[PDB]
Amino acid sequence: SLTADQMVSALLDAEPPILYSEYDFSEASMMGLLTNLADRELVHMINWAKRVPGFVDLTLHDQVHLLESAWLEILMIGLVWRSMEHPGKLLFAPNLLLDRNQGKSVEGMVEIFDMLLATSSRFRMMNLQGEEFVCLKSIILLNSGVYTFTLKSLEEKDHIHRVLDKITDTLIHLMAKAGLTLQQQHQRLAQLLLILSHIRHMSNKGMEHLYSMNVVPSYDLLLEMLD
Amino acid sequence: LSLTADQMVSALLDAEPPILYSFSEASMMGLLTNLADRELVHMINWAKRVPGFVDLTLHDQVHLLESAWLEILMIGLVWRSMEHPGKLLFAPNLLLDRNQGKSVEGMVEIFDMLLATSSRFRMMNLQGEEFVCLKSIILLNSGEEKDHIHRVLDKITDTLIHLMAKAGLTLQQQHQRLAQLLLILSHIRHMSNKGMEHLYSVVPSYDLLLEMLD
Ligand SMILES: C[C@@H]1CCN(CCOc2ccc([C@@H]3c4ccc(O)cc4CC4(CC4)N3C(=O)c3ccccc3)cc2)C1
Ligand SMILES: C[C@@H]1CCN(CCOc2ccc([C@@H]3c4ccc(O)cc4CC4(CC4)N3C(=O)c3ccccc3)cc2)C1
Repeated sequence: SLTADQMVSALLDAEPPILYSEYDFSEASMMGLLTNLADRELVHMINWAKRVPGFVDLTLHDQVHLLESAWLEILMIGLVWRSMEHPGKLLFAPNLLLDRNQGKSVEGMVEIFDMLLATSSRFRMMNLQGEEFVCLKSIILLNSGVYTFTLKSLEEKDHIHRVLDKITDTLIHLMAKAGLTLQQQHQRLAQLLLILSHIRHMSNKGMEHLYSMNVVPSYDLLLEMLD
Repeated sequence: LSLTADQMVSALLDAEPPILYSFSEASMMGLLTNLADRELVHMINWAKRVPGFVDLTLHDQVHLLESAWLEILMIGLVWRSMEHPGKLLFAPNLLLDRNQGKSVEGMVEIFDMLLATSSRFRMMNLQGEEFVCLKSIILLNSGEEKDHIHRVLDKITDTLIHLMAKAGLTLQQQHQRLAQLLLILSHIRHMSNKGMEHLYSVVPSYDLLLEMLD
């Protein structure tokens, strides 16, 4: 029942803070820093999820399943957003800004590194606004695991698509409030959602890369933070 | 790119590839691998008729096909299997259900993902005009050159909106259904990645795709 501006305001206030890395740089300790960073970010990510409108209306089981499917996607689009204003670099933390040459120590790391840089350049070429970013991240949370889940499950898939419908209206309204014609509204909406296909592709490579090095957050852990 | 929305639909509808034709578990993957191998030629023939595709360089043409070939095979399978609930219609003489995929490690996980996609198509009542547009977007989005690809992608988006507006939908329903269609592409890319992993437990070579394009 939230208006478009009420949906934007709720998503902007639910935004998690930018976390930092340990202060006191070696390429040998890089992965320990990034693993520790992602671990701390996940706790704030679950707090943000529980404040995306309509997310806590679902059962905890489906809340867990949605985060199981989208947690790496959400970390990646967050990284890409933080790195948007720093070409050729990924801003994992304000005190942890890495270029492509430092991502060569691990085999297969640079392939995902270049993919993350390309998405960051894509966001840059579009002048993606923060209000559109929080909408795209909310879509990732609800859509990534809605096709891989009884009448209870049918009722909740219907609710997820209802919430996704409001986020779509919110994006359209944001593009209308900004002065875009109708053709530019539908075209930019399509442009944004098509990027989500590549973020999923990046997430699938990240998962594969992490398995070649306790990779996933467990069901009981995701449930413990959610509950 | 100068075509109208109605001319865009007609071009894609006539470019649709034909339905190819194809008992033990070991012979099952034999038939599936053989079927996909024969379908790739007709998929490339379909790609050449997607408006704006042949304006790309041959190098970029191949790269787009390398990137999208498994997604296009899957979304065409989901479209064929749409009115066969719980089953996957690989070929008219090759209709498989869930049980026939349990004998292979990691097959039922993907079989279920394809069936969930076909179930999503039924709930939305996807039309053939929308299907050929979703297939065209997969080809151009999966992989001067980037500017032209984005112009054709924006062209297919205009054609989709035109189809929904012609069907009497309000604008709210128009951009809602557009969003629902494009969010399925994320899951299709997911299935393609999971399918690639399962198949490697494959990829058409550059030279092979180039030969098929003349
Ligand atoms: C159960 C816990 C929860 C997951 N933990 C297990 C570790 O998973 C992780 C998850 C993420 C990252 C890291 C990281 C950190 C923060 C961020 O905002 C974003 C990212 C992004 C990224 C995946 C791309 N990453 C990379 O390093 C990396 C970048 C380029 C190419 C190769 C890799 C590290 C480890 C255990
Ligand atoms: C260069 C050549 C080009 C590809 N070749 C290498 C073989 O890759 C392939 C590609 C496709 C399939 C098959 C197939 C056939 C026709 C179709 O329309 C669709 C599909 C779909 C699919 C990938 C999902 N598949 C399945 O069986 C299968 C279904 C459920 C769960 C697990 C698997 C077989 C093998 C080499």
